[PDB]
Amino acid sequence: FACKTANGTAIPIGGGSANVYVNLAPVVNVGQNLVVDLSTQIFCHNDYPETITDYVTLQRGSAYGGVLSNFSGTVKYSGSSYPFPTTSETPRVVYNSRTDKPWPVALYLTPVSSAGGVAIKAGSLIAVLILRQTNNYNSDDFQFVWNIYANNDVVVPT
Ligand SMILES: O=C(O)c1ccc(C(=O)Nc2ccc(O[C@H]3O[C@H](CO)[C@@H](O)[C@H](O)[C@@H]3O)c(Cl)c2)cc1
Repeated sequence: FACKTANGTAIPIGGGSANVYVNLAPVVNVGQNLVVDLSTQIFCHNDYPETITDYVTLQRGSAYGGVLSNFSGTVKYSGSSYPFPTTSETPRVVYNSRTDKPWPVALYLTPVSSAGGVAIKAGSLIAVLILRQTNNYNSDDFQFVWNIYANNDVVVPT
């Protein structure tokens, strides 16, 4: 089991870290959601699907910077939504193919009442998402740590 990103980096068997750079909507209004879709950013596969079934969760999602100070919201993982920043580990998604498969995570972030002007700065860390991979074969339990950065400013109009 290993993963790759839309920025051309990887995390191998056994886990590790990577940076992810996301283009964000430049304007998000109060009462609306900024969508941060990681399924177009992070892709993984199973290295021995003939025998082994891989299981993958979002173990943890944390907010930083302007997201932490100016937004609330949720994370959608494989069709179900949960609070973000996270308060539990999600259910597992099965990876059962050598073919790349997106990691089905998206953040839905809404600006808090006090937000205005530039609410997320270009280049800033917005989130850390921890993917936890196990299987039905051995005792492997690996963390793939995704540091999510904004590629651009996000403004919340007054
Ligand atoms: O035809 C043959 O002779 C043959 C075929 C296959 C193998 C084999 O044993 N292959 C093999 C490949 C990868 C393996 O582990 C990694 O990938 C799995 C599946 O994603 C992960 O769950 C796991 O955490 C880890 O990342 C493991 Cl334990 C085993 C040996 C011999």
